[PDB]
Amino acid sequence: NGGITDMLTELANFEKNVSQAIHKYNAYRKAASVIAKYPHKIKSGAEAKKLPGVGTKIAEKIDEFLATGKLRKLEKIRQDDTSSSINFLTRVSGIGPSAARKFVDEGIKTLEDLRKNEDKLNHHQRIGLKYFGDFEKRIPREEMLQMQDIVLNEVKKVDSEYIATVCGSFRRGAESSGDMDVLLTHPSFTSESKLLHQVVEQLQKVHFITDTLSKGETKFMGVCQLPSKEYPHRRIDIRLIPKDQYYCGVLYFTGSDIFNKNMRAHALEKGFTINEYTIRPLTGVAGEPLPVDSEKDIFDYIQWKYREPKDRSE
DNA sequence: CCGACGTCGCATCAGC
DNA sequence: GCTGATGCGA
DNA sequence: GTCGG
Ligand SMILES: Nc1nc2c(ncn2[C@H]2C[C@H](O)[C@@H](COP(=O)(O)NP(=O)(O)OP(=O)(O)O)O2)c(=O)[nH]1
Ligand SMILES: [Mg+2]
Ligand code: NA
Ligand code: NA
Ligand code: NA
Repeated sequence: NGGITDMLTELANFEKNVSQAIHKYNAYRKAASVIAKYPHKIKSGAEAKKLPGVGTKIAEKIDEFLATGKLRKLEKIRQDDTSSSINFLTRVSGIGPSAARKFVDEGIKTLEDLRKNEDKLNHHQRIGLKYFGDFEKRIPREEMLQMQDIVLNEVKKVDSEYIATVCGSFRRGAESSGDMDVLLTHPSFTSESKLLHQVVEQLQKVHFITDTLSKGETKFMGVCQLPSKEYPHRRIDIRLIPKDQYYCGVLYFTGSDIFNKNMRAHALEKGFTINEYTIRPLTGVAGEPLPVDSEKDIFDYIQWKYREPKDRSE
């Protein structure tokens, strides 16, 4: 069904990027995902329509695609200069639907036009521009291992009591990642209580961290690069998490996004709620955080077969 | 018919 | 100067 | 755009 899901993803992008209709963006994604998992070749819109997330308007477009191998709206929007320029610019990290509109309105449409107009870009955007190609390359696990080796080593160096845990697709054992996600704790930061700055500073000292998109007391977002053809520049996030909310942190930032969604809806059916900090019991009556001393406890609570990070794709 | 559609930390903007 | 709203990327 | 109160 690849043709149909490429069509739907491309509509979703225009809804988000150009139309600024986030809810139609999500509805097309929701339908692209349920169509992706469906083990038959779709022969009719009405057959699609059986699936949850596929309604009458997507059914119509499936039929037009089946009968013609395209949609008239999509062909038109691609041949539209304004729209397709707005869509493209949002590929720069730090340029969203709003900024891209503003650039395009004032004649700024390509990376070329962005490279000529630095004065009109915020700091995040300049970094996104500067690393445009690099931020779209993937990261083989062998480099993620090398990035990790470095991260754990410098972290332990600053203070032996830190615990650093690489999460995201890495922890799930993916053969390649889009980026590095790192979680951080320390005995002297819990909910009852420079810890991130010091780590970031050390990783800048040894030339691992090359730029900074944003930085606060608990969330850093930035760029790194392995030491030396020189490696691509890579996205890295580091979050400082309360030691006593550690396991909820690791679950959430281990993901995937789609597994967390799943686990959060199941947590509804069994009368609990889960964010990155806590699991709390719910008549909608979300009370106090529960004790947690393993990822498993969180599965124990909502009665779910514990799952290996390995198996948290869906 | 019409409201819901996750939540979060940080940077930047609007407005007093 | 400050607070609160919004943009952005998860 | 899809769903469901
Ligand atoms: N609430 C929320 N959480 C998210 C979202 N996206 C991701 N997460 C959570 C779930 C993720 O597990 C975690 C890391 O975010 P990523 O680095 O963008 N995704 P990953 O590491 O899994 O894949 P790769 O890096 O290979 O692209 O953050 C989101 O949109 N919303
Ligand atoms: Mg990641
Ligand atoms: Na349906
Ligand atoms: Na962007
Ligand atoms: Na990430």
